Amino acid sequence: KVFGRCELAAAMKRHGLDNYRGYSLGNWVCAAKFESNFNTQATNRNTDGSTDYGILQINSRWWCNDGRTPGSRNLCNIPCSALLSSDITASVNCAKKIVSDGNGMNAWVAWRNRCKGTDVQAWIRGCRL
Ligand SMILES: [Cl-]
Ligand SMILES: [Cl-]
Ligand SMILES: [Cl-]
Ligand SMILES: [Cl-]
Ligand SMILES: [Cl-]
Ligand SMILES: [Cl-]
Ligand SMILES: [Cl-]
Ligand SMILES: [Cl-]
Ligand code: NA
Repeated sequence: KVFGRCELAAAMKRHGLDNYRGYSLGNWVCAAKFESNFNTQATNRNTDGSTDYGILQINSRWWCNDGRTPGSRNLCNIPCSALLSSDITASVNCAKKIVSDGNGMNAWVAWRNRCKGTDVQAWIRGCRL
């Protein structure tokens, strides 16, 4: 599923991501925009052979099991395929664990390079929330 901007803002908020670990809703929408372009089915291979899955491009190196990432963990206790669902529950639950791991949203390199410090509220501008 390819979410609209406000549609995703609403789903993230409904699933309790808004201000989770002190990160306003705009941060999470901005991250999803640059990680996946709001596409739940997005997958991208890393140079190290791990893969990033879903709206927030959760990495198989630590967080989910895809069966082809030697040496990795599955700290979210899910198949990476669960992270591609039209329903964002698995992605949100797993993102809450990631953002709690110590480095906040810096875990998402695209968030650090493209969202951090910017006017992230623009991402939820005009949304009925
Ligand atoms: Cl957009
Ligand atoms: Cl915001
Ligand atoms: Cl694996
Ligand atoms: Cl393969
Ligand atoms: Cl594990
Ligand atoms: Cl699995
Ligand atoms: Cl959803
Ligand atoms: Cl933080
Ligand atoms: Na893994």
